Amino acid sequence: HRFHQYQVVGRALPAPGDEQPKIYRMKLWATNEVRAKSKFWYFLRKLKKVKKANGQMLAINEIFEKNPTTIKNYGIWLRYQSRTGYHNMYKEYRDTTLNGGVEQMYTEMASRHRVRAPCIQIIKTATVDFKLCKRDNTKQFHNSKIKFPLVYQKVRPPTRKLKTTYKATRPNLFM
RNA sequence: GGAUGCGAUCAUACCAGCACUAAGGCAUCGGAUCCCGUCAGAACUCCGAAGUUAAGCGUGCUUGGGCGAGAGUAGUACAAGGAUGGGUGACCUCUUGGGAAGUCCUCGUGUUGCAUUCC
Ligand SMILES: [Mg+2]
Ligand SMILES: [Mg+2]
Ligand SMILES: [Mg+2]
Repeated sequence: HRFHQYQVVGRALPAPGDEQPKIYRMKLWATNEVRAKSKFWYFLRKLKKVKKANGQMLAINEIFEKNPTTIKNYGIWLRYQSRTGYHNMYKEYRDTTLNGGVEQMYTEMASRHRVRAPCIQIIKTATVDFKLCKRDNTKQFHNSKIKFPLVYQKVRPPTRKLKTTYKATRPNLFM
């Protein structure tokens, strides 16, 4: 998986003023742990008033998909920066893991809106029952009798050893 | 709980308006020979001790002004380093660091040395 979910826990440095400071937790999506802790300290500085130099890092744990063999419907609420302004949007995805949905979200924002990873803030992630899905192209795959042909086959050899520059006849492909 | 003399800090001590104070000390106060002094014994100077706490000085009060400390403003504004970062540009993102100031709100309104002295 490209993206991992982590639970990061930290607090302000214990000082004689408090000596038992409040504990803060976040669920962040990053490619490894070092990038997860940096993004945590980014949000703690901007949302609370605790930055890394005044704070303590307590724990960091990776969250995993409970059932990576079923298909879930995944809603994502995000904040992104465009060329002119800030906007929030809701996106829906179908995947066996929420990791795949987050990778799907980042890829889609890059294509449809030319938005890079730094300019995106995941507000909220959740699993949505198929009865409550909102976006089209997610409901149409809720058909229990779903049937269709494969309209693009990608004719190719299997293991690159069987590749030849020339062939004696044109390929026959059908669907 | 007070004062006086000489101070330290130099508004938490200043300013404005009100109220009150035992003893003592300060002070107001009486006078113009002498020293001194002016248009003027008002001031300054000299000599006193009839009266008074009215003023001054001291203490307290005010949803007071100011001053001082907090909280908040706000991880905002700004700004050190990095990017073959975005954008036509103006500018703006992210990354490794630093980080303010009015309004608004809360609280406070001194501390203290040496000598002598009053309860
Ligand atoms: Mg006279
Ligand atoms: Mg009086
Ligand atoms: Mg005041």
